[PDB]
Amino acid sequence: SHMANKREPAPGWPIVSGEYVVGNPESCVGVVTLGSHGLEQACIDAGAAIAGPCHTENLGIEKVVANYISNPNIRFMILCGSEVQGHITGQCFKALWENGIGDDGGIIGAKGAIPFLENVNKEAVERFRRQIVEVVDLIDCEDIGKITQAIKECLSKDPGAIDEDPFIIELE
Repeated sequence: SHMANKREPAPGWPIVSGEYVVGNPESCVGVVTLGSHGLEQACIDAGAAIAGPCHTENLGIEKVVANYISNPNIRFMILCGSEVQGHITGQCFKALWENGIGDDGGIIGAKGAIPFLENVNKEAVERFRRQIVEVVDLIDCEDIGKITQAIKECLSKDPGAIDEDPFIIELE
């Protein structure tokens, strides 16, 4: 029963190049599709701000964190698609949000092979953790019908942008 407040993303958003499709930049929902193919367009059509795969539990996670915190409008992350064996990227991303990172850049509680953030610092991680108000765990789910329902549920709960400027973290 509300009109959610909105902010301008960083100029050029998404600034970090990668494998994703861009949607409505004022959408409050981002979607990570892990190891699956073919889910991205449907997520954008459902209303996502951005949707794309995430293969590695280091660089992959950094590019997602960097492109979400440069857009204050994004308040939800949906994790869906097949888990990556060895990388276990979905579990690593959940652990980042739940626990943060160590002094060494290691994701606390992560089960993947190389869960280290070399470029994304403690301040950027804490911005990610207060900007994203909820992580929706649909890990290993490839039902586009369920995933789109999750997207619309988030959109109906839009709490508006975080009241901070875009956060710019430089990657490699």
